[PDB]
Amino acid sequence: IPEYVDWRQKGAVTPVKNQGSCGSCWAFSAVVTIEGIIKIRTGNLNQYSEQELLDCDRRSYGCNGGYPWSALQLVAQYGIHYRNTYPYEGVQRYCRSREKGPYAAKTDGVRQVQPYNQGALLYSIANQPVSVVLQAAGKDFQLYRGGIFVGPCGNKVDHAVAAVGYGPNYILIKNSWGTGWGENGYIRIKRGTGNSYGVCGLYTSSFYPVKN
Ligand SMILES: *CC(=O)[C@H](CCCCN)NS(=O)(=O)c1ccc(C)cc1
Repeated sequence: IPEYVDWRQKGAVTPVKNQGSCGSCWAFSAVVTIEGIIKIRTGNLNQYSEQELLDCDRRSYGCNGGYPWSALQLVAQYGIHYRNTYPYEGVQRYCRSREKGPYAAKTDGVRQVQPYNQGALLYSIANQPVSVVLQAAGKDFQLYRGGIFVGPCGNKVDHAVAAVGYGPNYILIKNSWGTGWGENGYIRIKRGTGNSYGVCGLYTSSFYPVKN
């Protein structure tokens, strides 16, 4: 369980993206999750469509609300297309999955990490990236243009992102905003403080598919 875990230089995460004026934190977080695992075994890095997840997942409320843990489940159940055969537009619409044709990616299950346990988060993040939530409605996290976020912030979780590494002290997160935020679309939050919930409630509820 290395002292350092970066999947970027591991060839697991692709360039950064933006959800835009679409409240669709959840579908993006997912595509990265599934994505990671998909490349971890096969040795093939891919960019899947979040747009599809939006238009297809009726359980989620597309362009403004969702469950990073429906998306995944969805995929495993059905599947998910490339981000070319289903590029992101930013507006929820009619499911094209079927109309689009044969799927391209399809997992083999979804599991959740025991909330409120850093030790647990890491491990999984060590075996493969994960979808995690937190407080973004933040007025500080909103302004982050590079650094180690300690706060201030709260325990009112409401935005989903992704963890793509950690250090002895900083946890790495991929944001669904442009590369005109944090440190090039990236933000480092601090771990090991005692805060069980985890600063910004980053330890509330996390997840991930399964792959054979
Ligand atoms: C996570 C997400 O999509 C939310 C909106 C949820 C709304 C539920 N009522 N917004 S966001 O945090 O991604 C966001 C998007 C655009 C901007 C300018 C700020 C934040």
